[PDB]
Amino acid sequence: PSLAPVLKNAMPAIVNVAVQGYKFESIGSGVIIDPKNGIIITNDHVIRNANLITVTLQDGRRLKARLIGGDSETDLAVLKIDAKNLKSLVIGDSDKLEVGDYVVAIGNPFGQSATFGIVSALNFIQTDAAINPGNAGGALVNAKGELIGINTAIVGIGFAIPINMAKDVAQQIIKFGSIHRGLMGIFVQHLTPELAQSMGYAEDFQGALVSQVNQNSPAQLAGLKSGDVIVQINDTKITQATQVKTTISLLRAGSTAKIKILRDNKPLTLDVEVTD
Amino acid sequence: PSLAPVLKNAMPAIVNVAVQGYKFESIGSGVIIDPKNGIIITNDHVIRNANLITVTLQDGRRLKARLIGGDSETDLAVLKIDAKNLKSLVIGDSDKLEVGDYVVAIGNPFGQSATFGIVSALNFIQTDAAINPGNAGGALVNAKGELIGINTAIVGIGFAIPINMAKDVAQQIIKFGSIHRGLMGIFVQHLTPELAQSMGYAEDFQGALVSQVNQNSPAQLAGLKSGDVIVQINDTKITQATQVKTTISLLRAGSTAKIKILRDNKPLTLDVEVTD
Amino acid sequence: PSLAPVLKNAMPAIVNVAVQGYKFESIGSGVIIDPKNGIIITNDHVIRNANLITVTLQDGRRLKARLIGGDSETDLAVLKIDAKNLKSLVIGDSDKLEVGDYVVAIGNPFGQSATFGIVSALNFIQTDAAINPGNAGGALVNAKGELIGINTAIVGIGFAIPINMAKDVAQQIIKFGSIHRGLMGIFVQHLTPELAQSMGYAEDFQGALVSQVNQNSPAQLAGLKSGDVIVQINDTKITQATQVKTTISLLRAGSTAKIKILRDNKPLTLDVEVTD
Repeated sequence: PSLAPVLKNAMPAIVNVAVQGYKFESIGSGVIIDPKNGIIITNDHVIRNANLITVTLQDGRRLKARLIGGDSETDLAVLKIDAKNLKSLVIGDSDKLEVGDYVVAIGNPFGQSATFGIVSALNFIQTDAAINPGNAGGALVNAKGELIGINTAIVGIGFAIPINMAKDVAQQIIKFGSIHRGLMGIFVQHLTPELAQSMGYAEDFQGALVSQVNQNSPAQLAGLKSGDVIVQINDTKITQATQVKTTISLLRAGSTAKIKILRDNKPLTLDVEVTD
Repeated sequence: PSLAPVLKNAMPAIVNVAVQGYKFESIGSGVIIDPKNGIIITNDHVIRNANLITVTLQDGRRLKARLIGGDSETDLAVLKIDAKNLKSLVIGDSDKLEVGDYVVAIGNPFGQSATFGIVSALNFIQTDAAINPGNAGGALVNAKGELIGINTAIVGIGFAIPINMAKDVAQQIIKFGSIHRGLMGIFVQHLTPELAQSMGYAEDFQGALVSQVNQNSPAQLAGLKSGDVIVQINDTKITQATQVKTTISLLRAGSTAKIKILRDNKPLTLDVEVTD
Repeated sequence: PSLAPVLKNAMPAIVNVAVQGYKFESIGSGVIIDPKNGIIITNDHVIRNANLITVTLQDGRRLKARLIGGDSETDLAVLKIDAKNLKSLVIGDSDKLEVGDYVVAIGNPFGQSATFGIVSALNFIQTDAAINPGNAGGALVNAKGELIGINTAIVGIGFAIPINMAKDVAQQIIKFGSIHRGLMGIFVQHLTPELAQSMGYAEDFQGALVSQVNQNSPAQLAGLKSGDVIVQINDTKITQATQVKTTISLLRAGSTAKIKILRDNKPLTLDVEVTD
């Protein structure tokens, strides 16, 4: 057997990414996620100080890109392409992923490049498939050609970000133009006036909107649902998203934190367990 | 396909090993061999100058260990655990091993870590599976999850000790509290007074007991069986096990060596061919 | 499964190659191509400044070798052995090769050594199978044990020369005692007097014989067939094979080049597109 059949299918979605800033020359790969919107994902540090981000496809179509946004902590960034006809790959679930699963790291450093290995450990994915500068921000796929992760930069040891997590950050960037991680597996956003009155609240109302609560995280289990609004963490008032990361990070691990929330006009309070 | 099914089964037997001496901090992995006795094997240099050897299991049970003994030349050491409920892995035969066989190097450097490759050459096993400090003394297993070797430290090139050989040294350590390799594939031991009269000899009788003769080695083929007793190698008398390695090492390769033995009360003499 | 069955079959054809010159000591591997003629191939730089090239087989038969010739650009060289009984391997087609295909790099650095990986990219073959000094000039084989390439020296990244190309250069060396690469995928040779009158031409006739035109190359598509004879490239006369590489290299990429040829007594002219 071989992987050629299934890599043939993965290939088209993998792009090359050249960056020029200040003169600067950066090169990495990227994966097309939504061809009907022209959306691709690559590493965050590749497009750092980016002045000219140029994407080259498989068919050689050189195109210019628009950084919708990027995330530091996962080293991920999202770009938009204003083009059509694009093809993507079949994408899988990183939840089904187990150590021992075979794995291939693809990229496009020039004008392909695939390395084989397995998953070594399992919030990134460790692998003995050889990742490179040329193929960071590229596609890590399973033995079925399903996209299970995005390559990053760091030995004999590679790391990728599980595509579930990857897609979660891209969406926040797509829907909000940004991404802000608060406490214990939740994502928060600035509760703008227009967002406030989109949720039945007053224009003058302030807080940190919870844009997503990851399942079985301490906050989900502390009872915090998405669409809630934090106004106070302990004896400190909250009025923007960045304050959550700030307030939380200034409290020792495993501490009881009383956080006032506001779910559908009713104020609550949630006792929560701080995680490092 | 994948290896997850079979690595799931291997995992429980793999331990983490933390060592403190003189302040010193050493970390490696190890494999549980006999759960009904609490016996684990790891690398010898990990527990060097060991003052505190602490073992952490899969279920997180941190336990203290007792160095039964260790071997330098194979870089192997044996530890005892005074605990119950333990599970081991399925263990194979290193004789069935051939170059080309797939292979996975597992360890437990933190709190898993598995790398894939094949057997490169075949008295250790060379492999392109990536071994590390974190995963030396850990389990090398075949494509069937059978334990075929123990990882060691040294590139793109790893080495393991064939589990047959590994089990042979552990047993000597278990049965005798030590291990001494004499000439051409044989293992010798101090013929203590209590051992002498356990074999029908006199209390006052002296020699180097042969505790094991490996099959098809020059000494087996020179006719030397286990349970024999060397009293003289050439014109030099023998009275303890260490003298065999000493006497033999001082003779050029492929030399004729006349060794008086004593098998069941009858003295013999064996013409033997020195191997480097 | 495993690869042992199929590596067993490959092994015999793989040789060790030790070189002594000026004191010099070089070591690499090589593959037996034609056992009925005693022909082996290895890397070119291994037998550089070679004064004593000694080959050792699998059965340990140490034999002396005769450098028929070698090629720099592909880093390949051909040696002859004046011996019998030899066995070779099953050899494949590098055209069927695709990225994702599994792959094993074998050699004989001592007295075997095989590493596993896939084809990474595709005029050499890139692979994440680990090549070494010890195993350069050795056999890269597919998952079927078919010889698909010859290992070379250069990271996490190996390179081999597709066996089709490899066999093409060896034959030129075998048939002509040399190899000279002209323009855009063609091979040229000195049109010696004896060769001239072997092709119906006069003894006094001069030019650069085309000893092979690779399919779908610019020159094939420019209409140039093997067995033709170049006498002029542009306004410059041609009288030996080395002049083609010389003339061509002194013209910018993608230029129109008018080359007088002489196919079966009739002069032509061929408009050709220069490739870098």
